[PDB]
Amino acid sequence: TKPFTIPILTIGEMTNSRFPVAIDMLYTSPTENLVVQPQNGRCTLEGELLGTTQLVTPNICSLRGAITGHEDDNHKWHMTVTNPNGSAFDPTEDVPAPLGTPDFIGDVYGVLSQRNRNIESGQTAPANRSHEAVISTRSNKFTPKLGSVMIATWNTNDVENQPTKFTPVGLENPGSFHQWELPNYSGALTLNMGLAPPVFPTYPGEQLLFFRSYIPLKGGFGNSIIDCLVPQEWIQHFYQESAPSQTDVALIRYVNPETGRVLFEAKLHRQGFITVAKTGDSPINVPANGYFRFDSWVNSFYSLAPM
Amino acid sequence: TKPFTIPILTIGEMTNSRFPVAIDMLYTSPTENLVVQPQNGRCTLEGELLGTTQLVTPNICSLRGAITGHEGNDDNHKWHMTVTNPNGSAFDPTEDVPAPLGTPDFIGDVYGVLSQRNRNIESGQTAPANRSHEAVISTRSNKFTPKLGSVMIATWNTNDVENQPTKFTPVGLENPGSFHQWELPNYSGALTLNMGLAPPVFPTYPGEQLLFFRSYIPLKGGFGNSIIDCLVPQEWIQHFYQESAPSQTDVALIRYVNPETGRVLFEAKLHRQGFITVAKTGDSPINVPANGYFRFDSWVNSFYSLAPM
Repeated sequence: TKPFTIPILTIGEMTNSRFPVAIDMLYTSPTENLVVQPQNGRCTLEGELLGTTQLVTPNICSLRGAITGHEDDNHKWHMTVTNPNGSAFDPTEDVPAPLGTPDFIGDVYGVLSQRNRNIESGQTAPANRSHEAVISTRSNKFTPKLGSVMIATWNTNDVENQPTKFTPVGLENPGSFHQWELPNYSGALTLNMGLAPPVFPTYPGEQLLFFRSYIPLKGGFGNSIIDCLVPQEWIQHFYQESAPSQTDVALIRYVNPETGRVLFEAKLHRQGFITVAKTGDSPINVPANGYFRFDSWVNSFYSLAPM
Repeated sequence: TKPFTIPILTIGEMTNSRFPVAIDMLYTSPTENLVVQPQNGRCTLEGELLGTTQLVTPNICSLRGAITGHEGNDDNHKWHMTVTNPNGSAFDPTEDVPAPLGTPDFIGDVYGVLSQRNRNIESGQTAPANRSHEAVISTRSNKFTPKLGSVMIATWNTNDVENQPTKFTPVGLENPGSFHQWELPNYSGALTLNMGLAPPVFPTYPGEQLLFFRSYIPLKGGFGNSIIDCLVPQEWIQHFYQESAPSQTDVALIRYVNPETGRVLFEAKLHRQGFITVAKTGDSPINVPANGYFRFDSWVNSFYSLAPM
C-alpha cells in the first residue's frame, strides 16, 4: 500500500484552489447554518477529482470558447464555453459544468481577450483585442453546463465572433458575492448535477479550517475574501500519488520547517477537507512559513488538542 | 541517495513558469544567435531556485506595493508604484538576486489590472474603498527599477488611482512589437547592469536544440501570435524544490510517454541546470498529444546520443 503524503510547501508557497491567487492565511468559522459545497478545489485523499475541479492553477475561474453574438448597446455578449483546446465538451458527463467554471454567486471581474482564427490578406499574424469584462454567475444567461455564458464589457463594442478567453482578476462588486451559494449551471429554475457533496465536521467541538485569500474588487466598500478547502498544490499531489486512505481521517500537524516546532493539529478527512478543535470566527495565528505534516491515520472520533 | 523523480502531470495539466497561464505545446528552435537567459522558471534538478524564481504560480509577472502619486509631472496616465514583498514589507535589496521574486524577466509592455484596497476606513463605513483599472507595466521604461523598489505603472484612466496599496495582476502584453522574450530588462534602470542572474542555457552536444514549454500570451491589441517559452513547468520547480534529490550526473535521460498506453514518443536530455535539449534542428512545434508526461529513465553522460526526432 503506497504511503499517503502531503506536500511540504508552506502556506506562503501555495495557491487557493477556488481562485488563482496566493493563500493569505488560515481561518476558521462556525458553519452550521451554511451549506459549504464548493465545486472547485475538490479532491479526495486518494486523488479523485470532484465537482468542477481541474489541475491547471490559472484556469480556476477561467472560461474559454468563442463569442457568437450579442446577448441593445448593452455591451453584453454570448460566449460559448469549450474545453481548453477549443473542443466542444460532452454535456452528458456527470459533472456540474466545464472544469474550472466559477463555483459561487457573484460578478466575476477580469479580462476578455481574443486572438482571431483568421489571418487577413496582407498580414502574417491574426488580429487581437482585450478588454476588462464581467461574467455574472447570477444572470439567467449564465448557463455553462449548456455551453454558454454572458460576458459584458464597459463602454466598448470592440468584440468579434472569435476565439475568446476570460482571465479572472476578482469581483466587480462585493454586495452580490456569496461564496457558498452555488450558481445555476444550467440557468433559471434548473437543478445542478454531478456535484461534489457538502462538507462539515461530524465530531463535537470542531469547525472547518479554510485556506483564505483576499480577492480584488473593481469597486465598492469591502474586504472580500474567498476560502478553499485545500490548496491547489495538494490537489495536484493527491491526483498523482493516488495513495489509499487507510481510515476516514488523517491526523496532520502544522509544523515550522526550520525549527520543527508543532503549532497545532487537525483532521484531514478522506473527502478532502480539514477540521480543527476551535469554536468561533477567527484567523489562525500562525506564521505562513509552516506546512501540514501527515502523522497518522486515526478514527473519526479522535479528540484533537484544542486550539 | 534520494532518488530523483519528475511529476507525472501531463503537459495539459501544468503551468508556464514565466507567465501564469497553461502550457499549450512543446516547441524547439535554433538559438545559436540568442542569449537564452530567463530569470523566472529557473531551478536546478536538486531544487535550488535561481534568478527571480519563486513558487507561487499567480505571482509570476505580478508586482505589488503602493502608489505614491504620479511618475513625473508631465503625464497623468503614469503612476509611481513602490515594489514590496507580497505582505507589504520592504524587501532586502542587498540580496544577490536580480529583482524582487516574480518580476517580469523580458522586455515588453506587460498588460494587466491594477487593483487597490485602501488602508483606511472612512467614517460611516466598516470596510475600505477599492478600485481596479486596466494597466501597463513597461519593462523598457527608464522608470522600470524594481531592484531599487519602484516601477512606473500606466493606465488609460487618468483620475481614479489613489495613493494606496496596489497589486498588478498580469494578463498579457499591450502590443507585440516591443516584446522580446529573451531580452532582459534593466532591473536597476538605465546604464546599470543586472546582478545575481541565473546563467544562460544552451545545448552543447552537436545536433541538439533547446526544448521549450510554450504558451500563447494574450495581446491588448495588434496583429500578432505572441508566445512565451519556459525551460521547465512551474510544477516541476515546486517538485524539485521539495525533493532536493542529488543529481548523480549532469544529465537525466527523459522519455515522453502516454500514461494510458505506455507508448514512448521521443527522448530528451534534462540538464542538471534545469533545462531540456532534444536531437532536432529547425523551428518546429513538437507534434505529440498534450496527454503525455516526461518519465525519468536514467542518469547519463552529457554526450549521450539521443534518438533523433
